[PDB]
Amino acid sequence: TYDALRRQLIPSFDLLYGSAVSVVAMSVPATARILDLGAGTGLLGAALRERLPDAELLLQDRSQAMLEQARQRFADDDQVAIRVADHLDELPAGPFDAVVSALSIHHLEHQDKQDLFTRIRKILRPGGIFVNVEQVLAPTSELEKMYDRQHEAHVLASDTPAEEWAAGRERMKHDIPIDVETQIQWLRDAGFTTADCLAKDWRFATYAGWNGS
Amino acid sequence: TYDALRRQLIPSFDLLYGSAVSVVAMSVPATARILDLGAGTGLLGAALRERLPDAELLLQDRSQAMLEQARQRFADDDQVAIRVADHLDELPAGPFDAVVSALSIHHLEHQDKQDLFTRIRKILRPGGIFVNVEQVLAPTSELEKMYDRQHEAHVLASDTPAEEWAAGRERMKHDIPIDVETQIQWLRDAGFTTADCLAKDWRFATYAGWNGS
Ligand SMILES: Nc1ncnc2c1ncn2[C@@H]1O[C@H](CSCC[C@H](N)C(=O)O)[C@@H](O)[C@H]1O
Ligand SMILES: Nc1ncnc2c1ncn2[C@@H]1O[C@H](CSCC[C@H](N)C(=O)O)[C@@H](O)[C@H]1O
Repeated sequence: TYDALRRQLIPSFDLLYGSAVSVVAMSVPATARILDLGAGTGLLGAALRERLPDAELLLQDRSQAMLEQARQRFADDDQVAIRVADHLDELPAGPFDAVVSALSIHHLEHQDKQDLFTRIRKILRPGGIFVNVEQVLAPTSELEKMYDRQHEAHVLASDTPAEEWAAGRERMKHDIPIDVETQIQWLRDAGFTTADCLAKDWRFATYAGWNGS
Repeated sequence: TYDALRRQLIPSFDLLYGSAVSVVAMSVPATARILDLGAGTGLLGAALRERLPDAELLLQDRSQAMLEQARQRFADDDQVAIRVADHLDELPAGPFDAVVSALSIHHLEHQDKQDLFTRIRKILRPGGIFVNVEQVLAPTSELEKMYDRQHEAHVLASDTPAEEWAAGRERMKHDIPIDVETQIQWLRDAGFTTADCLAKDWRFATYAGWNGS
């Protein structure tokens, strides 16, 4: 039921999640070591495992309640660990072929977003990839209003239980998002050699950066 | 026939054309004057008319055989004119509230792309909007290969008659695409106050610029 509600709250869910799965599957070996930052119930891990049965996934998140949902989903998988940690805590050593994230880093202050991309590159092997599926701000307040009408169109066409869209609205007034080109530039500053926006549906986008390639 | 085959050849058709319709509908009045550049059989114009029944449409294209198809689709539509004209020819005076384009400007050399953006802004009213649904090149040759596997992934999942993808591959030898951020910078250079990439699916992207807003 949780899986259906995310599809309802996020436009072009398949396109954007899928694009994170595909860019990782064309960047990394079948036996890659992957870190999922703020994995929550571990949906992005799920999509990755569906593509890459032989990959070793570390799921990390500050919320023990969210990771117990992840643990449930991955009950009978041997190649899946869990790590209780804040994004601002020392990252695991790795190294990792891939670090992936969905809808988490927009909860950090801008400066801590720049400090995280630099620390993520340190635990990435050469040729490794960083993939973010992210809530982005429009570049002007006029466009932000258009972004909002488009997100709200998708939610209502999806027949979202109102109680759940009202909650959605409230979680969103603590968010600290930014335009997708500011974030992508920060990848370049942190030293990723190549950074690109792969797919986008107004307020949501999949971007990636590569360490060497 | 034709309409189904475009859905087959073009990932995220509904998202990409749809985002062109929706950014125009939130940018211009119901009675806006719209120019469709390289309108072809005039599928973008159709989408726009479905959304804006009181808008005045001018469909322009160098190919008279394409515009014959457009004339057929708009047989019974009184607010629809046609203009046979090259992108390099003097644009109609207008003014227009919107100038829209789908899968045409990528056929120009890069400097004639920059020159067209500049001439297009001159025929737009203040606060008018330029929208391009476009074939874009990745920023690296390695990513270009990935964009190509994603476009080829959709075509085969869409059960495309091979004879038609064959043709597709050849027409693509005369294409002069460039990455989406270069093009969007050129809107800013040509004097649009705001430019943004709305939606994207690897090799296809919807972007826009605003003349004053
Ligand atoms: N500073 C921080 N450090 C670690 N995790 C954080 C965090 N701020 C938020 N989170 C976690 O980030 C998650 C964002 S919700 C999205 C979760 C999941 N990846 C999905 O896409 O469906 C939550 O589980 C939340 O607990
Ligand atoms: N230099 C040019 N001037 C005008 N139209 C051009 C052009 N180069 C290509 N075109 C036109 O651009 C079209 C490319 S196909 C895209 C057709 C239509 N816009 C759609 O959404 O499907 C063809 O109709 C072709 O004649």
